[PDB]
Amino acid sequence: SQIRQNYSTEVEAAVNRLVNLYLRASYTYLSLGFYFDRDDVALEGVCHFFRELAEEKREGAERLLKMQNQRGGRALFQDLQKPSQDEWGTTLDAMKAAIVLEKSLNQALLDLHALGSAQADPHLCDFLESHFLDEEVKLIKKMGDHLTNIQRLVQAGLGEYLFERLTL
Amino acid sequence: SQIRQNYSTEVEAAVNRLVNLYLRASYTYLSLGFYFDRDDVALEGVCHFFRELAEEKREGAERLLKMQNQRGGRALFQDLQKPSQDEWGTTLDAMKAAIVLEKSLNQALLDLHALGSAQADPHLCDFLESHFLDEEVKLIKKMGDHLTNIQRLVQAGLGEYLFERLTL
Amino acid sequence: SQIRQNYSTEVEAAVNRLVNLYLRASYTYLSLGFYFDRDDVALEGVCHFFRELAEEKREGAERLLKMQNQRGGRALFQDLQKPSQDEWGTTLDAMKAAIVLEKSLNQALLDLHALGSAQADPHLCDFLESHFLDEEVKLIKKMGDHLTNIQRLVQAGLGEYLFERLTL
Amino acid sequence: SQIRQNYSTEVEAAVNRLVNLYLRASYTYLSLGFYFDRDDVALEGVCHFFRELAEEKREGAERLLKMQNQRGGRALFQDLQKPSQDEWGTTLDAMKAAIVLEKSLNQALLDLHALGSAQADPHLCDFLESHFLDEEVKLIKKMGDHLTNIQRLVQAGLGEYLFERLTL
Amino acid sequence: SQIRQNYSTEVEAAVNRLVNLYLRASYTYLSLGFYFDRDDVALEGVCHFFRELAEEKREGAERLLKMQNQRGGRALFQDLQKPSQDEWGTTLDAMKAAIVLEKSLNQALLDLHALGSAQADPHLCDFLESHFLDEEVKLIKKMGDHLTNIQRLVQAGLGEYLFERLTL
Ligand SMILES: FC(F)O[C@@H](Cl)C(F)(F)F
Ligand SMILES: FC(F)O[C@@H](Cl)C(F)(F)F
Repeated sequence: SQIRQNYSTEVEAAVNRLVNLYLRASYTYLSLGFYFDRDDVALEGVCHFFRELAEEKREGAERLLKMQNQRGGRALFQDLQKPSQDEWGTTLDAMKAAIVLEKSLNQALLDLHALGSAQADPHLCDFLESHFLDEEVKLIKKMGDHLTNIQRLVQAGLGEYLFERLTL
Repeated sequence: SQIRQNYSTEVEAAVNRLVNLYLRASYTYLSLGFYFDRDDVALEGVCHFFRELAEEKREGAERLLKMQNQRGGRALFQDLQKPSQDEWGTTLDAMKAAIVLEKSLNQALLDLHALGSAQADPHLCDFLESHFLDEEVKLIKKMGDHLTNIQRLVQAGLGEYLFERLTL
Repeated sequence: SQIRQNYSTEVEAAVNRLVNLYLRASYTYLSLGFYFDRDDVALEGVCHFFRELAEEKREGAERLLKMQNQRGGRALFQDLQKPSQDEWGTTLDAMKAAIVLEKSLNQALLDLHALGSAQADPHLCDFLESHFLDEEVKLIKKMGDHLTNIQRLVQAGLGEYLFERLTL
Repeated sequence: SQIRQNYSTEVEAAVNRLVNLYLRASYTYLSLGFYFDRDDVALEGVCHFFRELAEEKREGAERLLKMQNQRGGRALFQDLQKPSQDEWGTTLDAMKAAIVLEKSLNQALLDLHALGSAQADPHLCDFLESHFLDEEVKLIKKMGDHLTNIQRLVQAGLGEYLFERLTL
Repeated sequence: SQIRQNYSTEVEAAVNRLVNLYLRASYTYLSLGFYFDRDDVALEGVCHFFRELAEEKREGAERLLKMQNQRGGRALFQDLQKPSQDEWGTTLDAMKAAIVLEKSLNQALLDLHALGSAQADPHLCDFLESHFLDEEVKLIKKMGDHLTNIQRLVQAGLGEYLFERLTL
């Protein structure tokens, strides 16, 4: 590429992976959201929480794709694997699954930053710090807070309703 | 009738039945609503939910009557039977009764649409699709959602209060 | 499902397929859009055209998922295959690919409608007619119009720039 | 200096160089802009593009000078060499020259960041990341996009007019 | 001091103590607030209640310091001891600790007023009555009210969530 400068093939490849990870995460949150919209689950606030996260992850992928092009790298898309479950259990089960997923994304970001540091790619490092690293930390904190409140509330049926009504 | 075109006597008759069904449903919801206004039941949100549905069903009947005249059919009214119960039990009992009633109306709509299809009456089919079929599906979904939440909440007294307060 | 009425397993399954088709189409348009954002392609209007279509297809999938739940069917997600190309050639090549894709979606909608008709499922038929069938026809017409204008313009470089500048 | 803390003489010196580089770049863009204002060149949009870049580079130098003082370093100004050409040829020639110049500035920024990293000077690293690194990447991307469009348009006279009219 | 009139060394010294008491109380409420911000405690309303009290106590200290100077006394600051606990247990445990702390401050105010009365220092007495005595009484009443409601609510997990959601 005529514009490419200080952008390693290793980072370019890792950015394409991370795009796949973010799209997979978006797809997982789509499945989570619609599960809580089932007539036999029916927790609207939980559905909305996860549908909003699907949008956020999709937007993350799009930001990574924009940055890939800005640096002169080439987007390469792969098959998106379906989410790990078809049914997600209770709000607690779902929130546990979500925090596992976010920590997996956070670790991928951290690995990419480490790669960027090893390749002396300060633009990549700043890009990650500006748009992803703090967003992941804040989100993981919020999920941790939710998990604690859900757990405190488990008369499990009543607790799950009250959390959806009064927190989400 | 000078305006009547492609409107079978079978459909005309079935439209008069459906009007009776919708009026009966309106009357049932009137009884449900006022039961929840009793001083010894006293669930205002439940009362309002059912009184609003009484209005909606009445409006459905009126739309069917307007369409009957637009097509050149003749309204024929019959006795309206009283609702199936005088007392409706808990919110859960009442919501179960309501979903049974809505499914009965939905089936009558579907039968009428099938009749219209067999009689090649596209105006009837569109009329049903525009004003009734989707409205029934959405309402039945909402009642299903409510039933699930009520069931999750059954410390039955506390649950019933919380549902009325925080959902209805 | 407590709400399920007149909703065949065949339609439920076909709705899940169609969701996969719409998500695949969204992913294809994401790849198309970002290809035209490459520094060595650099056609902003083409990029925006396809990114908007990615959003529209995603929204279609979401509407199908909402309807699935409203009817008491169960969402089942599958792997999403990657788009058919990594690089999309010229605006003309891309628009040809897009119209092929839209016709494939349109045919899937038509097949689903035929299935609904055979299963006497008027709610499905109306749902498709209200939110998808006319939208597909209008979009395919617009792409046809674009294809004709692109073709007329092929001094191919100059033509492609002018189309992006003055139409897109 | 009474305020100086963790600010190496190597960085201070490199900041003075970079100021000279940014001022030289501002001067180059001044020459580019006024060349396109010649009555025998007469491409107003190209002139404006380069005059705006002259302002941006001057502002970059001023930000570096402000930071130098904030850290307790001492500005040292050197002769500013005249631009590499007196006449800049076509829009394409000029845009090629501009991207070469921007890549040279970007490399100087990257070298300075590497120096800051080796000297453990996190304030310098953040300063560069906040105000320069992303700005260079975005600008180089935009020039790459322009180069591609100019090249596609080369009936060279007609192409150059159309680019100036419809992009710049 | 040129302005000092009717201001005993005993009162001046006791005012410096009280400043230390108010600052210690501010520090205690800072620790309480951030404990309830822990991901494994996660009671936002409780955190906010205590952070607001930290601000109020700090402001009390500042008012005492302003009055000290107005009277011609001399501020003398001492080490601020860390709060009595690192972890504060439940909302109930924390509210009990808070009311103990407020009663300790109230007693210090009362002692200071008694000192002022014995020293015939009416300005001090009015100062205390205007800005502190009623504020302490109102706050202690509110905490008592909260303690009663928390106690009534102890299904301890559910109670603690509901108090935070619906009172704080
Ligand atoms: F197909 C993609 F563009 O969107 C993905 Cl994330 C999907 F999950 F919504 F399917
Ligand atoms: F003389 C400088 F202040 O401005 C430089 Cl940058 C010039 F290029 F405009 F001359």
